Amino acid sequence: MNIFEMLRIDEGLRLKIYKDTEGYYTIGIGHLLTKSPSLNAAKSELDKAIGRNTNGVITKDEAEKLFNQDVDAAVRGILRNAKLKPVYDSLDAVRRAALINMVFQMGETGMAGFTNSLRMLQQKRWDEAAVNLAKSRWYNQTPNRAKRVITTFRTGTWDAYK
Ligand SMILES: [Cl-]
Ligand SMILES: [Cl-]
Repeated sequence: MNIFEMLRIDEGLRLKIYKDTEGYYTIGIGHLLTKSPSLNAAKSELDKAIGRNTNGVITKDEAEKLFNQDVDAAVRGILRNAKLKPVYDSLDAVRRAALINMVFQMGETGMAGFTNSLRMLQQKRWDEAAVNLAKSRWYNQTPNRAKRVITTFRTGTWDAYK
């Protein structure tokens, strides 16, 4: 198990534009195209991303390519973030994957409301952090996925995914 397999499980794979849990146009493995309500706008962002006229549909290869970029971007984003980096550097490899998944899902920006949890994670207070993580809109909206990530942070193993 690794970050890629883990997100592939959490996000699924779809080759035609779809709306995500928040109802925003997405494609591939969780690749957000835009928060705009315009499907047109969404097809335009997609062609721009793929570099071709796609007509709202991509191949598997293209989705994996977006996915690789997106994972990479998330990691770099973390390393560039003053509030996130220290946390990430303090974690073991499994837990680091858990932090990546969250960022990937939510954006660094939404990462700010998790300040207290982050501190607990840095202090290695696993159960406390697990409890604090669950009091969040994130948990209330996508409870099954949230449970898997939280378990991952709580145990430091991939059991929730196996
Ligand atoms: Cl892109
Ligand atoms: Cl879920």
